[PDB]
Amino acid sequence: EGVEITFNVNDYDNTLTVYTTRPDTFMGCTYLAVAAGHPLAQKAAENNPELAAFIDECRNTKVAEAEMATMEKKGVDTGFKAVHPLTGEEIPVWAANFVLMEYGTGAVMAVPGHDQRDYEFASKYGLNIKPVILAADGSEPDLSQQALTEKGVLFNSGEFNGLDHEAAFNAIADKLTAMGVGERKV
Repeated sequence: EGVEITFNVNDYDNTLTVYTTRPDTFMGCTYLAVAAGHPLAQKAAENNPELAAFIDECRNTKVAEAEMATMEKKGVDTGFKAVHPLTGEEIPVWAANFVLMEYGTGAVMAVPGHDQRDYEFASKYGLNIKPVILAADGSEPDLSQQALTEKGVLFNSGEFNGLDHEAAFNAIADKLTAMGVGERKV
């Protein structure tokens, strides 16, 4: 089971939609990443020559999902800001080479504290790494070297603090659904 989540973007006529099987980590989302070929990336390329160059480079490189663990991850800040719907804070939207258009929306929500691929991209570009899952012994996670991917009790997640994995999964999915910006997928 998973959740589709929709974000509004400042100064942009459309929304961004993301799919996640880890909605329990949602309060740790610190940026969004879109494919080189995403409409928002092309829109931003109009007033950004670095992005234009990045997009052309990605055009040549066909990256396969399964070969990505091995590939050099690359991205460019689009300068667009998405609003995190539960937090109300602006987060940057990056174009990245590892996000594809073929399967899915061409946009991902990044949680570098709790997703290893996200951790590596955020470390490389100096993006925020925000912890929202406690280590299994109940301590703050050690994020100094890598992401903590184990399901656990939430902290630093406002109203969802103290909830275990299944409770948090459901509570955040329900919150987003009631707000009209989330949809559970079978």
